[PDB]
Amino acid sequence: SIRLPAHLRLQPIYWSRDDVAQWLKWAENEFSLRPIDSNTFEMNGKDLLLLTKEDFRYRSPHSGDVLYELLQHILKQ
Amino acid sequence: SIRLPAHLRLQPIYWSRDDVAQWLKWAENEFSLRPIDSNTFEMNGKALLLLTKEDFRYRSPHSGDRLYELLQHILKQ
Amino acid sequence: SIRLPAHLRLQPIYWSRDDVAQWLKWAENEFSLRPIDSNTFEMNGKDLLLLTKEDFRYRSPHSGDVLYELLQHILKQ
Amino acid sequence: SIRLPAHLRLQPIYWSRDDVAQWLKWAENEFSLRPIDSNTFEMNGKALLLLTKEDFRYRSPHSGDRLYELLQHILKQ
Amino acid sequence: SIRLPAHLRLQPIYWSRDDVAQWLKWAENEFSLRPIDSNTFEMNGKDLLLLTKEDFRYRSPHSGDVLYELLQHILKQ
Amino acid sequence: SIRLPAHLRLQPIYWSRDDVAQWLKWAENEFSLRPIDSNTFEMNGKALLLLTKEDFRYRSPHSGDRLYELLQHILKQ
Repeated sequence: SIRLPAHLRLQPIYWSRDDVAQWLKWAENEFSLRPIDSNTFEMNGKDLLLLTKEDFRYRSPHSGDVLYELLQHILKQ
Repeated sequence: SIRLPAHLRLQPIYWSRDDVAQWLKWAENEFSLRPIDSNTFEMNGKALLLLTKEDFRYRSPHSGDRLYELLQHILKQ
Repeated sequence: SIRLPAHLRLQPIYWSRDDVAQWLKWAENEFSLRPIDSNTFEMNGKDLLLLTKEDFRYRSPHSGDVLYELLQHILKQ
Repeated sequence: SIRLPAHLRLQPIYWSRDDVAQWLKWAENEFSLRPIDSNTFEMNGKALLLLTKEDFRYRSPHSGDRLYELLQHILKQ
Repeated sequence: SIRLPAHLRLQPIYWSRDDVAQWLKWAENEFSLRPIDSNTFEMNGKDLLLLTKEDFRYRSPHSGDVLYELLQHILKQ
Repeated sequence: SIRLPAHLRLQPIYWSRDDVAQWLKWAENEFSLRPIDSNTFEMNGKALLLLTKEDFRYRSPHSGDRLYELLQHILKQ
């Protein structure tokens, strides 16, 4: 399963700068990722959807790709 | 007849970050893979399932493919 | 029919690197395949069993799938 | 009712690599298929019998499927 | 109880380096042992039959004795 | 006779690696044995039955002898 927090139930396109932060915070706990500096993902959803797997790795060499695939799944659903 | 260590013999989604690491050390010896940083995949099982062959290979150029393949086997079994 | 050479007469899980290489050279003769470079399967039976048909084709675009089907056949035995 | 050239009437298991290419040529003519390169089936009959429909289809997208069933007919016969 | 692959059912004394490598894989599987590295036993049956339980212990701290007791039963049987 | 957990109702020869581990815990509660590290017996029942009193004692100087005797009794039941 996946189960996303209440607030993030909406399509990624409408996510606010803060939503994206809650999504990172959530993701960290859910998949037991190493904490990343949220100061690296300052942006809403629209632009986030414009990042390549490579941009994610840049902002987080440890969980970047997991975060990318995660996002890809949330959409594909 | 590929058999996982008994303590890991359950769906990867229930695997903890510790199980993943142990999954790794075991795979190295079980399949004679070029050594890798015991903690190269700091994440739990659910996250592991999100990665792609490409993702595995980036984290481990020499053993990533095989690792991906073992996980795919474990699941498709 | 298809009977393996004497010392390969046991589960591929027990096959060593030298056994795999021996398996290829025997396959070539038994099935009249074009020589395969014994530098493409630098692995043992357990590793051998994680490879997909596509992975076999990757090593050998011409005989790859034959070998893969040979393995499944021997496996079903 | 069809009937193979006298030279190929023995069971596929006993077909040489040369017999396999000859079989493709016979089939290409007898069934009006598009050209079939011998270098697509460099193997003897033992190997041929291991190939699945997809495998034929992979070697010949246009004629693969039909080559497969033609082989099947010879076998059941 | 203890059923060896037909191929390794000859007198241990006759086992080759490869036979021993095979026996180690069979044993790990048959007895749910932790992975055993074959480089710790780069020898044939003639040398294997000379080692003491303490030598197995050394070459393999976690399953050396099981392998020793196993070898004994194979001889007595 | 005694109160063996459900999973250990069968003959030790059929015990799985997990059964062994559970057996050790059961034994330590029943005979107030000093907590032993499961990492000491990574093997299944068939392997357990191949161990001698010295082998048991080797893995557990403190409770080895008692575990061996206890198994002989369960075995004799």
